[PDB]
Formats: sequence, structure tokens, C-alpha cells
Amino acid sequence: APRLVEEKDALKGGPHPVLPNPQPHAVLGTLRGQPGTETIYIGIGCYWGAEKLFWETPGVVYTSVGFAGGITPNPTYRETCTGRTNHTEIVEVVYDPTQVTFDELVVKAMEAHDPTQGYRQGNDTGTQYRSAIYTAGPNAEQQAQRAREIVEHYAPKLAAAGLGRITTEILPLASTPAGEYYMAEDEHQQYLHKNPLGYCPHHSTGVACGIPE
Ligand SMILES: C[As](C)(=O)[O-]
Repeated sequence: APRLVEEKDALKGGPHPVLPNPQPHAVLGTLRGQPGTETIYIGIGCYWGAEKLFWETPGVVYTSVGFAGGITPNPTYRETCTGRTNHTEIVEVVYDPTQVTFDELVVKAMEAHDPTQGYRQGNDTGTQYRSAIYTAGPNAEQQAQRAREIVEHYAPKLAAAGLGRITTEILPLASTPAGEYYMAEDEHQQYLHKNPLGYCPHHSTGVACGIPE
């Protein structure tokens, strides 16, 4: 029921980064660009929870959250939430391939969400919550093919669970319409660490003060 907009109808965005000077990762203490690392871009729904999942993974050396897969250049969060940018909520995962592999990170993403729900994840409805893997680096198209093989290996299992087809979008980041990843505002970066009272929406509880543990 959500739908992508025509690119001619998408928000125009802007020419300059929304977060031109990101601060070191609140947990890992790092910035992107360490020699010897690889990058994968993961969309599995609400990026706050997704970012925490990955920065806590052994071998991941930096993460950020932001937007990719759509067309609007340098969107604000508020713009992306309108659905009119076509972007999905993405975690930039920078990792040490001698400690964790591309394959392992794809599997971790697959096992962390329902990759069959289309423009939705759980109670989060919208094209910005769709499942995605965007690849990067000199072997980006080979890595995309590799992700497709892993993802396709789950298809019979998900079919047997009564869930129908996998809807995960898989392609090189450079081959998405905007061709780039855009960081979200500083407040979103490691949001759940900075604000321990915060939590991904639709996860309140019926005990204590309603904040999930
Ligand atoms: C990071 As959200 C509040 O769009 O799920």
C-alpha cells in the first residue's frame, strides 16, 4: 500500500551534507576510512536498533545511520519520513574482514528481521523500512551477487514458513538511483546509546515504565 514516488516527483533535497563533520562513534570511538576495512550497507527496518546490532558485532569497527536506495540528495530525516525520497533506512557497517566476513554480516542481517514484508518491517509501515543490502568497493557487483546467493538460500525456508517471496533489494550502492549513501543528523548516530530512555517505536511494554530492556 505504500509506494515509491516517481523520481520526477521526489523531494529535491540539497547539494550539501546534512552532517558534514560526523563525530567519532559514541561506542567504538572511530570514524570511517580505516585502511584494510570493507563496507556493507544494511537495511532491516528502524535503523536505531539495527545500528546497535551491528556496532556490537565482533569485527565491526565503525557504523553510522542514514539513507540510501532512493533518489533525493542529502535528505533530512524529516524529509525521508515523508516517503517522498524513496530512500530506505540504512546502517553503514564498516568491518575488518579478517575478523568478520561479508557472508557473516549478510546472514546476521537476514536473521535479524523479516525479509519478506515489502514496504514495512513489523509495525513500521513505509518504503523507508524496506529490506536492503547495498554493496561497495572494487568488487561491489561480485559482492552483490554473493549476497543474492546467500539471500536466495533462505527462500525455501521462508516459503515453508508461509511467508511468500523475499523482498530484499540487493545491488551496488553506486547503482542505486542517487548512487550514494547520506548520513542522518548527528542525533540519530548511536541514538540508543546516547539516549538510553529511547527505543524503536512500537516496542513499548506493559510493565515497569513501558521502556523495553
Ligand atoms: C529510526 As525510526 C523512529 O524512523 O524507526
